Amino acid sequence: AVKVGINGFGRIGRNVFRAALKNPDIEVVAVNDLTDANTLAHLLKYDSVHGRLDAEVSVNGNNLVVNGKEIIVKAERDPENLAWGEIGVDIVVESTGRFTKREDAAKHLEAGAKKVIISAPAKNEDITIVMGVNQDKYDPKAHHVISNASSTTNCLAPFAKVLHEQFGIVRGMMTTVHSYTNDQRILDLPHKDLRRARAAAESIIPTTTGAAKAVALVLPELKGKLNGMAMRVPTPNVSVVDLVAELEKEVTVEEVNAALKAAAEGELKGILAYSEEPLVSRDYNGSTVSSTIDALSTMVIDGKMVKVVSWYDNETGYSHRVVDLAAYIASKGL
Amino acid sequence: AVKVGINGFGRIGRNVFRAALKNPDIEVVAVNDLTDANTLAHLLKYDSVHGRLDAEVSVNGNNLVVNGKEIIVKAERDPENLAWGEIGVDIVVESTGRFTKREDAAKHLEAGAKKVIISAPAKNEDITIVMGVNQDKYDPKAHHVISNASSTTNCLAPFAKVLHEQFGIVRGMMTTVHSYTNDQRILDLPHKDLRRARAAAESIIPTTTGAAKAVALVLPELKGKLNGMAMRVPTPNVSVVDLVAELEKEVTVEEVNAALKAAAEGELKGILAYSEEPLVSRDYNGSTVSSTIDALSTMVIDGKMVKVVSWYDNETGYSHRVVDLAAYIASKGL
Amino acid sequence: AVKVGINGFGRIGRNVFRAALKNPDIEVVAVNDLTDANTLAHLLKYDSVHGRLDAEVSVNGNNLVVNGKEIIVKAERDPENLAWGEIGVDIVVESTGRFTKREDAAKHLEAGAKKVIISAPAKNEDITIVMGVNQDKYDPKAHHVISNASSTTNCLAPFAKVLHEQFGIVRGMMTTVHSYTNDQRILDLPHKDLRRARAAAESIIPTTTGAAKAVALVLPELKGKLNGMAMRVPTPNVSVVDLVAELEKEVTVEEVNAALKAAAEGELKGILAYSEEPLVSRDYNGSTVSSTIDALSTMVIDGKMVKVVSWYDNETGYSHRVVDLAAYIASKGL
Amino acid sequence: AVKVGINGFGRIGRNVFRAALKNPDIEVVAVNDLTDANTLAHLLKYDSVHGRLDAEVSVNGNNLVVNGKEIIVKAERDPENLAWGEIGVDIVVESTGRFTKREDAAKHLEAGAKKVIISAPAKNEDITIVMGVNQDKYDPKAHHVISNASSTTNCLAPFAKVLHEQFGIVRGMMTTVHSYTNDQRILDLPHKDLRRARAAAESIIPTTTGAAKAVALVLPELKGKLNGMAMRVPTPNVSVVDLVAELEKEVTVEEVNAALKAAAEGELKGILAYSEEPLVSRDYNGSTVSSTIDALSTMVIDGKMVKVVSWYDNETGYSHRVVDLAAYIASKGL
Ligand SMILES: NC(=O)c1ccc[n+]([C@@H]2O[C@H](COP(=O)([O-])OP(=O)(O)OC[C@H]3O[C@@H](n4cnc5c(N)ncnc54)[C@H](O)[C@@H]3O)[C@@H](O)[C@H]2O)c1
Ligand SMILES: NC(=O)c1ccc[n+]([C@@H]2O[C@H](COP(=O)([O-])OP(=O)(O)OC[C@H]3O[C@@H](n4cnc5c(N)ncnc54)[C@H](O)[C@@H]3O)[C@@H](O)[C@H]2O)c1
Ligand SMILES: NC(=O)c1ccc[n+]([C@@H]2O[C@H](COP(=O)([O-])OP(=O)(O)OC[C@H]3O[C@@H](n4cnc5c(N)ncnc54)[C@H](O)[C@@H]3O)[C@@H](O)[C@H]2O)c1
Ligand SMILES: NC(=O)c1ccc[n+]([C@@H]2O[C@H](COP(=O)([O-])OP(=O)(O)OC[C@H]3O[C@@H](n4cnc5c(N)ncnc54)[C@H](O)[C@@H]3O)[C@@H](O)[C@H]2O)c1
Ligand SMILES: O=C[C@H](O)COP(=O)(O)O
Ligand SMILES: O=C[C@H](O)COP(=O)(O)O
Ligand SMILES: O=C[C@H](O)COP(=O)(O)O
Ligand SMILES: O=C[C@H](O)COP(=O)(O)O
Repeated sequence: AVKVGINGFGRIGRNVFRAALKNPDIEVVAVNDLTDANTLAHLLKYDSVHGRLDAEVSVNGNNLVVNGKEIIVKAERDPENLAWGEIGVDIVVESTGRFTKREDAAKHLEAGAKKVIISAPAKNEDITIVMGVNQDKYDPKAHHVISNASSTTNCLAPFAKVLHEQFGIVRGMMTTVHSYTNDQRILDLPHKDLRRARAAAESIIPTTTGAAKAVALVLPELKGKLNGMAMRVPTPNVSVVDLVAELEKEVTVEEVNAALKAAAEGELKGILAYSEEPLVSRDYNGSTVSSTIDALSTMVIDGKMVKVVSWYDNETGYSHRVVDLAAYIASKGL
Repeated sequence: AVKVGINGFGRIGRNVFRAALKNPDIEVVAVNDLTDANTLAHLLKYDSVHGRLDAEVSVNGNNLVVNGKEIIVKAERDPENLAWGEIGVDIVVESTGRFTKREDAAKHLEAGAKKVIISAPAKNEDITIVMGVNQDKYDPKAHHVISNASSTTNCLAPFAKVLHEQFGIVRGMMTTVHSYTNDQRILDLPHKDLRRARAAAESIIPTTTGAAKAVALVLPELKGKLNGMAMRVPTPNVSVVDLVAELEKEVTVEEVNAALKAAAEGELKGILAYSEEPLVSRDYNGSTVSSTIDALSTMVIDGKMVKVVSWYDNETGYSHRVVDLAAYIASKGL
Repeated sequence: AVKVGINGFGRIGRNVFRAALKNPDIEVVAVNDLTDANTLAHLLKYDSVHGRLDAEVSVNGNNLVVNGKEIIVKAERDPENLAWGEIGVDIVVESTGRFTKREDAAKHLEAGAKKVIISAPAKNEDITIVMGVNQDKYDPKAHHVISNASSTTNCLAPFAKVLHEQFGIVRGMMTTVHSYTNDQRILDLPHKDLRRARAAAESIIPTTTGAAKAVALVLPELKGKLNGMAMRVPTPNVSVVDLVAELEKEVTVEEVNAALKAAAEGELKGILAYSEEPLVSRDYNGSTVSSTIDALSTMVIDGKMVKVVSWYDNETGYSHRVVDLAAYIASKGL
Repeated sequence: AVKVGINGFGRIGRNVFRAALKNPDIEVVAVNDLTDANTLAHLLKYDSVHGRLDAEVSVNGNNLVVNGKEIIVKAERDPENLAWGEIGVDIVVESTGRFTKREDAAKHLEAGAKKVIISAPAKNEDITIVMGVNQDKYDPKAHHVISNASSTTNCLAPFAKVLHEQFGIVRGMMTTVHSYTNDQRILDLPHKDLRRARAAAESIIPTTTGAAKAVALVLPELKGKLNGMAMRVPTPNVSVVDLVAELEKEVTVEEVNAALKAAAEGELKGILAYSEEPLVSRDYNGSTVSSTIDALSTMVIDGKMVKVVSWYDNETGYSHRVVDLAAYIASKGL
């Protein structure tokens, strides 16, 4: 249906491309990075985390060919020169990691695009959306630069929503044991965050995160009630959220898990999932949901303080949410 | 001073041996395992985690020779046949992982020993001690099978003590992101804990832990107020405790860190430490304290809910505590 | 058709089971290990290396149920008590790693089985076979305890055959950079091999191997012509053979590769593969062939010394070969 | 005595700095990178691979202070603007990895330095040197931009020299199982080498290397006699050379080892080492020699083909060699 362009064909860029292959409402016609079609084709075909792509992938001189279709490969460091209007691109997925500020992301619009989905927390965005939580707050007439938040926020918000609406959250704190990402370093290198400067595959690395705070963007009633941190560990993908919260209503572990399960099988199906299996991170690689409750970990003290643990494939779940968001925005009119 | 024997010359066994080398009050004269002196000597000399031992290590036919001294090497699967009385051993460090029940640990006494320190949570022990917290509760006349608890409990209790005495803990929950240990598995193998059965170096592995509950053993006032879980990750050593707690007194981050720092430089010096540095797990390898507060991570909401993060070398800190406990018990009379 | 039993439902056992699902000629009716069906079913369903099993898995009573097919679960430590005959099991895959000596493997025959396939180099076996190299040497009348060799030998032998028959091998030496296995240790523990005693995921670990010499078992002409070693590294699966050999005929890189490619698409199709893609180990996880030539790495000096590098998923390839051998044996008559 | 400047205060830069602390003949007075002193001081103080620096470290103004000695911190991306002459820097260690071509390295000379040591294989350098092999070929009058080669070449060359002079090398091929480096990628990213583009800590990664051919630069007699490759694996530091060579003289394993041991305790003392211990990579972290023979791995066939395996801490050994070379050059007159 709607033509989409991907700026930054990396971990999210290529995983969003995979998800798009399954969505009839969106079609990727062009991708932009800092290399040649031959390199991008090779990366799209062989993935160290998700295995070989199940699709026809080859190179057509200067472009990529996936399942017969031809994808235009651009190599423009400056977004202002992407010329999206010339190839009919209406929605651009901004996933380079360098244009999270609206002043920069808006360049895609100047280039002919109509909507821009920043694949991460943004600065001065028209609106931040978490699919399954507040997409209804989207305004096709006033929202042009949209943020799909972080995958961590996408994992916490859905179950934070359930807990609050059913029991009411007084306050809480979270920690996400998160797989390392390309924002880190291989061997002790300069980084604004002296924690992230350290060898990623060698340590448990505490680092900041605004995921708990960002929840308020999508769930206003929780403004100022949540905070958190992250701990980057030596795994290449899949992360887990650990929330400890004080509730208003007196509850038991059974009632908490029951409510989470009902929501996973109800209105949040596909967004929130519920698992009573004693699994580990490798088990969620490839998971497409935004959040899967590890029911066995649910814990309660004095019937007021609760611990909820939820899994998430930070690359896959979020990538599918980006696609869902692209399709939703499209169904509202461009 | 007092002659000590080590049953199970593994990670804790050999690290306790290192610590003992620095303690004038204790002397290791014999070690028992399931192999030959040649293998134990090689393991004591080259350590994948802590580097080459700085000491003279060789083999004397059937025994080990460390810095001129000769250590008797035993290979008795059954503790009942250790004959500690024949070699003057008064205190035995039970660190095989197979004799945590008093009925089994007591065998060391039957063999001629006077005291037994189980290097882990135990069953029916005469008393569980956390150095710096409740060693005063030790009774030389009635306590013969002692548990030094877990390293996780040894990391949480000291700062749990401070928080409670200064602000009062209503209730709290913890999660320890812990390095993998030999209790896990290399590649998906049977294990009572289906979580721990999974490849240790490949996933983030949630697992049970009684560390939060065990705190009550050493801090009675906290009985039933704390619970927790663990998440085993792909690091070979060093772990971190993440405690979220509701306090009685209204506080600020500054006051919380101030109290922790004062205690680290005061009565808990050597047991509890305080760090304002943005470090990572590799930075604590070799740390001898039981708990080091990561001050930068301290967080507070509504002045009542607090998050305290503390580091610990699960092998080194605990091993030194085992030695401290051996010396303390000795100073009370055998 | 032929009923098969698996003794040692571990890394190779389970992989064999999955491979068997593809061959309608062999039916796995029972498996034996040292745990309960609940545990074996859980391990079979979720694999840290190969992902989630694409089949229904449940536990019925004290047996496993895969896609509705019931599989008997035994938990007998002593092979003499397996009673294979009682359930019509004619072929047993011995993959415990504990019964490689014929006197032990032969216990399965005493228990009623007609043929035993030892999933590893053996001692006093009636014959060692490498599919695609010497299966024709199997003699149904005299061979009852068969060895399928090691995964390393299954990788080397096929292309070693091609090099010798096509160019003649004077002598050669190989090194296999191999993923760690359950024979190693998590954190420095006793082991007959002081090298494998060390933390598997923390070092490059040089270790010995008879894979180079075992090739002579299946290629008698190469007796005394090859030798080698292994280097275990921090990866959970997939390994690679690196052979340096002196050839008789003077050749060029193109010639050597042309021959290997010819054999891969010809006589060794399904056993030996040929790739001109610049891939890495993760790309071969799940590979069902015994050996894939990494053509880009082919090297020649003075037209006499050549280097050939070949990939192999040590768990999957060998396990599929095990099933091929079982079917082969059955077709020869039991 | 001689004032030295380090350009690129990374893995090699910092290791060089630490090595320099041991040599009173060279004084590092300034370092340059792309960040601030606060960041460089933090990196120098806490190392994920080599531990905590055993020295006082602080930041005075905008400079570093190590054990009271002040070190100028520069942050100039363009070497022409380093003004080395202005601060009396005569020798510059070029370790950014960006200036291996002489036209770039020569910018340090334009800036006032008298000699430049490129910490890697170079292009159009006046001469490439491997301490203990060809330092005598350095000519103070004509050599201003010098290359210290690669760490792999520094490991191979020394024992290759011994084998050729003692037995004569017909031809050989090597493979270095090498730890990952900052030249690789965390998670599948663009890279000129499609192999190094892949997740460094997740695979065994075959890659090319000129180390085998570069040995000819320092051992002209071996021109056209050697070639090889590298295999990057999931370890943060320490690598190992695996050489398979055809010799002229017929020898035995004992002979080959006897010669290597003789050279290690003789002419190559401090450069080449000899070990008969069954060690693993972690045991060599911190090793200051360029090459340590793993004698237990020595292999011989037909008394003509030999396999020699040698260990090397790729960061430390080379960095110490860099300091040796700087002192050597200085002693030749500037
Ligand atoms: N990886 C995750 O777990 C995750 C999850 C959710 C959101 N995110 C967010 O998504 C964004 C991308 O993250 P990632 O992990 O995919 O990073 P990445 O480094 O894997 O991919 C970024 C890609 O953009 C390219 N690039 C850089 N500058 C460019 C430019 N000027 N023009 C065109 N291409 C350019 C790079 O070459 C690379 O291919 C970030 O903002 C990040 O915070 C990451
Ligand atoms: N590793 C840690 O982080 C840590 C920290 C604190 C406490 N602990 C506890 O300490 C104990 C030991 O743990 P570890 O990590 O040292 O384990 P380990 O496996 O490294 O060491 C155990 C040693 O005991 C030996 N052994 C087994 N059975 C024996 C027997 N019957 N007789 C004599 N020797 C025998 C083994 O050969 C081995 O050398 C456990 O109870 C554990 O829970 C572990
Ligand atoms: N892993 C590889 O890459 C590989 C490849 C080819 C061959 N092999 C060989 O196959 C064998 C098994 O290797 P693995 O990696 O699958 O090992 P593993 O440790 O993963 O599996 C062995 C299984 O046998 C069970 N077991 C042990 N003793 C038993 C007994 N007495 N009775 C019944 N069950 C018992 C264990 O519980 C376990 O599940 C070895 O001989 C090995 O050398 C391994
Ligand atoms: N790491 C090893 O094992 C090893 C061994 C021997 C030689 N080398 C070689 O040494 C060089 C550096 O390797 P490394 O592993 O230390 O790399 P690194 O990436 O760890 O360090 C390079 C440093 O240079 C800085 N830098 C980059 N561009 C700069 C510029 N224009 N001006 C000033 N500073 C800049 C970076 O910020 C970084 O701190 C390379 O040529 C490499 O091949 C590496
Ligand atoms: O998954 C959580 C965030 O989206 C991670 O962002 P990062 O690219 O900074 O790792
Ligand atoms: O450090 C915490 C516990 O002591 C770990 O015990 P474990 O041997 O079961 O890993
Ligand atoms: O692939 C090589 C062998 O099959 C490894 O056997 P192992 O179980 O002894 O490691
Ligand atoms: O040790 C080998 C080389 O020094 C590696 O250089 P690199 O930085 O290109 O990985």
